[PDB]
Amino acid sequence: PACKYDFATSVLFTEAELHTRMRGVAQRIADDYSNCNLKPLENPLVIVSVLKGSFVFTADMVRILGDFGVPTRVEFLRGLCDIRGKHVLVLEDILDTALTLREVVDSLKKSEPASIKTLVAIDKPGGRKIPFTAEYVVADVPNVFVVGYGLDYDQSYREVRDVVILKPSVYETWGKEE
Amino acid sequence: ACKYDFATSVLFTEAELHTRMRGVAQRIADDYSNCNLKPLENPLVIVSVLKGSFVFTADMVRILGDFGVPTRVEFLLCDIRGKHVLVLEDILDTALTLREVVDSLKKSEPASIKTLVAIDKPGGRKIPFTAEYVVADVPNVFVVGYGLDYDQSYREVRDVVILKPSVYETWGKELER
Ligand SMILES: Nc1nc2c(ncn2C[C@@H](COCP(=O)(O)O)OC[C@@H](O)P(=O)(O)O)c(=O)[nH]1
Ligand SMILES: Nc1nc2c(ncn2C[C@@H](COCP(=O)(O)O)OC[C@@H](O)P(=O)(O)O)c(=O)[nH]1
Repeated sequence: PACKYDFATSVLFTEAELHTRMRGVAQRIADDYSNCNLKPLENPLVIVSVLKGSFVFTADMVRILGDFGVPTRVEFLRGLCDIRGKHVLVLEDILDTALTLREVVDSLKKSEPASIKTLVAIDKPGGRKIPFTAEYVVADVPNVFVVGYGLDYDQSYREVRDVVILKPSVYETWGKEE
Repeated sequence: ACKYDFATSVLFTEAELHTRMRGVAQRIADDYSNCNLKPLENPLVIVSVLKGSFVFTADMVRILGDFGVPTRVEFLLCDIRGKHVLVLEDILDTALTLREVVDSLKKSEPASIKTLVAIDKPGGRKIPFTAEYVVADVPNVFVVGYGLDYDQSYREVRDVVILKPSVYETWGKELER
């Protein structure tokens, strides 16, 4: 068969596949935090959106979370104010070397929250520079460079609804920054 | 009878918004047809203003993609000189925010500037300002949902709703002793 995008070698996860998984994740999150007594305004779940591309994943997840009765409050680190004593769920579009999430988590602990967990959309477990495990993972991809669903190559292809493998010909031809 | 114990009524549903956003996307595609927009090289620079516009931005760029409009996003810049700029904002009221942003972006000499808002409140203007693209209009009422908040809450509400007056009153919890 052939690929749908002329800039991609293959499609790893469609928008439908992602959303389907995100409901399963949201179900578990709804169960885990059911004993935290989460309420809008009073005690909402503080969603920390790390990296610029995570705005697509964050926008979809919080609405799916809202369907499962989980009140949220967003902060963007693309912050560390008024999180003390509250629950913090760090959201990130992708995870491999785990260097980004590690520093953020260790930085949020300084403000001393009620709890802190991480939720990623795409996890590349074979890319770790340090040991790290996200409490919630939507999907796993091998060590290949992907774009779409917020993930970019030089600020492009974020708006792609599917997580696809970027063609090698694309990011070598665009190697013109010189 | 809307399914919201914290809202009195639903002004626009998620389905209604998306339907309108496709219609806007069709016009945006037609208008920027002579701009030669391509990924990487010359994409349409989306400038998302306000914190709660991330929901509207996330959906719109994907809908813009469906209609063949390549985009890159910046959140509120440099590297916009000579490039077409579309400024997105979740809501438009007094138009004090967009007026400042648009005028500030003009200093960087872009190819063109237009504005796209999801919810326009024409009767809330403190200064005159007209957006090129408007998804929906609402009268002078305070709304939440689709990125719009009340004290950082209710952004995750899929629909644009009017909060029940009991919400602010119960949230009158002034236990600051
Ligand atoms: N598109 C894409 N990006 C990747 C991929 N692998 C790593 N990255 C970079 C990532 C680093 O974060 C992970 P980590 O190493 O910190 O764990 O940062 C994203 C920034 O480009 P953004 O646009 O600001 O979000 C990948 O396969 N695809
Ligand atoms: N929820 C809600 N907010 C409104 C409404 N009218 C104005 N605002 C504030 C807006 C100001 O922008 C318009 P303007 O006066 O600049 O034209 O800014 C929003 C940031 O507070 P956010 O939470 O980061 O999105 C409304 O009906 N509902």
